[PDB]
Amino acid sequence: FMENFQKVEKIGEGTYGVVYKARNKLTGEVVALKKIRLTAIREISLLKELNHPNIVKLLDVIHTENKLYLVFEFLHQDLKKFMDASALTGIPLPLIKSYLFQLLQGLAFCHSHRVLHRDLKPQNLLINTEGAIKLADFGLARAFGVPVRTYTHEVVTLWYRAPEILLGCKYYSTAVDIWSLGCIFAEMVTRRALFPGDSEIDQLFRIFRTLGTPDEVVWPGVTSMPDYKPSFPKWARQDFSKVVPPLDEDGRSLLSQMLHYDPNKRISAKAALAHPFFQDVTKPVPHLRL
Ligand SMILES: C[C@H]1CCCCn2ncc(-c3nc(Nc4ccc(N5CCN(C)CC5)cn4)ncc3F)c21
Repeated sequence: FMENFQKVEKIGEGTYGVVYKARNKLTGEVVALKKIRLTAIREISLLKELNHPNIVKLLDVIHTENKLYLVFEFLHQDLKKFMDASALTGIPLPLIKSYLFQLLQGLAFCHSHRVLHRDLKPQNLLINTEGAIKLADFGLARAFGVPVRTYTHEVVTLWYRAPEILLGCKYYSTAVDIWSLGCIFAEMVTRRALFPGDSEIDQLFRIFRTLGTPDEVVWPGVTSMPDYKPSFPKWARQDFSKVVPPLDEDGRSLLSQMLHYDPNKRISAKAALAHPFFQDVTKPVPHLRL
C-alpha cells in the first residue's frame, strides 16, 4: 500500500485525485502515483492489460481502505509544457507529424479494444527524451466520469470536446478522441488553441463560427440531439486555409477529416494512419530540458 512509496513531489491535480512522483522504497522504481479519493475495480483492472508503447503503462492497482492508488510509469513532461517552450519558433513539422502518428497508433489500439479516452488534451499527453509520446488518464473517464470541477475545484477544459458531447449525446463513440486529437493537431501547428471556449455554449459557438453551424445536410440527425436548438445562430463555414496556416494540403486534408461534424464521417484512427500526410513520417528527437 502506501508504505512502499516515497513521495517525491506533487505532479498534478487530476479530476478524481492528486498525482505524485514517487519512489518504490523496495525496488527504487520511480513512478507516478495517483491517489483517487472515495464495477470500477474490474474496469480499472481491464486497463492493466491495455498495454501499448503509446499508452502510459499502468503498473499496479493498489486497493487498501477507502483510498485507491494507481501506479503508472513516470514521464517527465507533458505536451503542454513542450508547446509553451516552443511557442516562439514552433514545434518542427517532422516532430508534429511524428507525435500525431504515434497518438493515432495508440488510439487505434484502444479503439480496437473498445476503450475510449473521452478527455484528450495536451496536459495528459506525455513525452520523453527518446521522441515518444503517450496517452495518460486513459479509461478512467468511464470508471468514474468526466466531472465539471476537479477535487481542487479547477474547471475542466472544454477546448477539445467533440460537438456530439456538447450537444448532449449520451452514447458517443471512438470518434470523440479523433476530434480532440484534431484540435491538438491544429494547436501544435498554429501555436494557438483552435476552439478556446470557457462555457459549453461558448465552446459550441466557437466551433460553429469556424466550421459553420451544422445542419441535417452535413450532419444527419443533428437537429434531434438532446441539446440542439433551432435558435442556434447560423454562421457560414470558414475556409480551412485560414484555420491552420501554413499547414500543407496533406495536413489540412487530414485535419478536416478529423474535424467532420458527423461522427460517422469522421476519419478513424486506423484509416488516418494510411493518410498521405504520413508518407514522409519520421521519428525526430525533441529539444527537452528536464
Ligand atoms: C499527465 C499527468 C497530469 C497530472 C494529473 C493526471 N495524471 N495522472 C497521471 C499522470 C502522469 N504524469 C506523468 N508525468 C508528469 C506529468 C505532468 C507533470 N507536470 C509538470 C508540472 N506542470 C506544471 C504540469 C505537468 C509532471 N510529470 N507521468 C506519468 C503519469 F501517469 C498525470
